[PDB]
Amino acid sequence: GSHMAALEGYRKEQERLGIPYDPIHWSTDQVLHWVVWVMKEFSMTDIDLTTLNISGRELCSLNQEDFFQRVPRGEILWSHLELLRKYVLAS
Repeated sequence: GSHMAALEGYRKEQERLGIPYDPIHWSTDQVLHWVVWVMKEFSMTDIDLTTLNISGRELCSLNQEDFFQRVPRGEILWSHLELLRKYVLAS
């Protein structure tokens, strides 16, 4: 996507905290800083946090399916996530 709304939202939250743009380098907290913050912008709220309580290498290494079983309603998350790792030239 080319939507800066979600991007500037979380990226303004990332550079201020050191949070990596690319999902694989996230630490367990930042993995869910993303899930909490980004569940906020689209008023998701009830997406499985405790099921994604892993590090970035775990998050980025699982296919959409492994996520969609843990939590199927997080399509919008991944969408912004593509845009994250795309729109930094990968951190």
